[PDB]
Amino acid sequence: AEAWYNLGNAYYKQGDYDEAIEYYQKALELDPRSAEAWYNLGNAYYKQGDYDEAIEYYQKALELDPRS
Amino acid sequence: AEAWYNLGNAYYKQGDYDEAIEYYQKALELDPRSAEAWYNLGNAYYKQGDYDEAIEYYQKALELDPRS
Amino acid sequence: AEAWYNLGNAYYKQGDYDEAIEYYQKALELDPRSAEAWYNLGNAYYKQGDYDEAIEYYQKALELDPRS
Amino acid sequence: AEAWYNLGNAYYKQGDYDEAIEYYQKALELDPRSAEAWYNLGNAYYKQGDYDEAIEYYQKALELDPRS
Repeated sequence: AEAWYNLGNAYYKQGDYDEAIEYYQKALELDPRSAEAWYNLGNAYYKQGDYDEAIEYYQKALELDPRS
Repeated sequence: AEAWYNLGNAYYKQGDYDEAIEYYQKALELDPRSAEAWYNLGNAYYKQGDYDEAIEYYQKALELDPRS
Repeated sequence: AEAWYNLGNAYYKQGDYDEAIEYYQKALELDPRSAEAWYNLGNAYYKQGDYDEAIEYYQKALELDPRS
Repeated sequence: AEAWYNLGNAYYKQGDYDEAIEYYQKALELDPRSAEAWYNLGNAYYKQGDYDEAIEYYQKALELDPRS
């Protein structure tokens, strides 16, 4: 999971939001309780302008970890 | 705080101003010195037409950070 | 390979990312199938802000070992 | 030298990194060309978080034996 997520982050940093999504989803298939991966997934969709998906994934993330 | 605020922003982008308010208030319960969260709170009330609350929260925000 | 990689890691811990790269590349010249060394190589470039190289090396690492 | 080093290793296995250092240094006083003892010395300092000493001793070890 962590390495897929970091790959996801590297693509996110380059503005490759679809790639970032594909790798965050792969990190999530391996660790479905990664709040970090759901959150960054939400961020990725937020950047594509899909705010309804960002809501969905931000809420899954906040439910795993409400601290932030 | 940051994740609640971004959830707030995602709802704001969809015109869900009451949800945005509820999540910005939750970001503020965790970080009461977030100028960004007070400001966006003010924006949310401004969009609902409650200009007196927008004044209130914009002033709290400008008092934390007068730069903008 | 392992000792070069650990030297690489010691430099990485100090924020000496160019040294870390040079030693991880030397660990890789000796063991080209070290997923750990490719990954930390990717991390090192990620920290320098070269996200396109991080992508490159993270992908080589995930291809040797997709578990993480 | 070998017995001091193994004593060092036994302490290392228990997380007694200062003892491990003291015994590896004693193995080195007797055999200054023990790459194994310099390396494990570096490991011991790495575990204490002294990465600059780990660098120092890992480099002495790799200079006696660059294979690993």
